[PDB]
Amino acid sequence: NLYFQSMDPTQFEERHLKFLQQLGKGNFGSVEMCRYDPLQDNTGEVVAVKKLQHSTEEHLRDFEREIEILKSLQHDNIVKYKGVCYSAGRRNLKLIMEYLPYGSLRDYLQKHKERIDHIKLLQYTSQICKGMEYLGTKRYIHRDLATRNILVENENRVKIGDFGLTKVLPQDKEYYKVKEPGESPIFWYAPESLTESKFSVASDVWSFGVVLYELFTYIEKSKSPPAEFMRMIGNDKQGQMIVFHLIELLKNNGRLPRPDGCPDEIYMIMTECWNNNVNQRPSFRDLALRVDQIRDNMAG
Ligand SMILES: N#CCNC(=O)c1ccc(-c2ccnc(Nc3ccc(N4CCOCC4)cc3)n2)cc1
Repeated sequence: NLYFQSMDPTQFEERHLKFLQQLGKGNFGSVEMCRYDPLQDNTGEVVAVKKLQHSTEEHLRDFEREIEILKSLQHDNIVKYKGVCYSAGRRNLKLIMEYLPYGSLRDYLQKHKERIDHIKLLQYTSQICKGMEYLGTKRYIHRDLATRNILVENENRVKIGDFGLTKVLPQDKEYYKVKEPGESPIFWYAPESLTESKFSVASDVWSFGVVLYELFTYIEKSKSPPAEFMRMIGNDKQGQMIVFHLIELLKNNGRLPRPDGCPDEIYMIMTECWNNNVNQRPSFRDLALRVDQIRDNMAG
């Protein structure tokens, strides 16, 4: 009460934050490209600015937690927090982060295949694993690892780029039970997340396996996880029947197929991540080392 939490409301003043482009909309948020030009001279750093789509009270509280999460992270493969803009005369909140020019990895794989080969995919795989190792040191569970939430700085660097579903483990538990679910990315979820709403480092590893699948399908039309699972389940299914069949399929070892051209050894990594036995999934440290050894064992 007496003294409010430290914040720097003059770091990004709304009057100097200049719109450049709309970048995308999520479930609860919208992201713009802006230029922060305090010397009103048409210069300044380019930044990404996350805002809410629907500014209810509950969403604002969750957004504050997301901001605190991102601010606490400093790693080469995590999008860089810059600050907050308290716009509308300090009656609204916007999150300021660095701007990464090539957008989501999902889009980059579809739009920039000319500059992607397996070496690059393994580099991105490694970088994602290292960012996730770092999250684990903070006891953060991402809960939405997917190529749409990874951002591309350049052909040699990707970063985990969004944290809107991230949760902090309780002190005395190795899982977080989500007890207010909203929209769920079911085709990336581990079975125990689907059946018990339990999220953990190990369920992030499961989702990472799906990310690795996404990378090697090159975001090919008809090969995405939703399209492939729907083909396996039955394309005509609708509503909860989809979830029922997805759960039953996963529990009895149904899995996404090996992408065309994917090496057996990379598919093996995927299938080890997709273990119904939570404790048998590899760690992100195991995965980064294995991927970097594969890369390093190539000639050159
Ligand atoms: N709400 C919600 C879920 N999160 C986002 O939508 C989200 C989060 C972060 C960023 C972000 C952060 C830093 N840099 C960038 N760069 C970026 C560059 C290009 C594009 N696209 C280029 C192609 O057309 C569509 C936008 C998208 C983001 N994005 C974008 C969207």
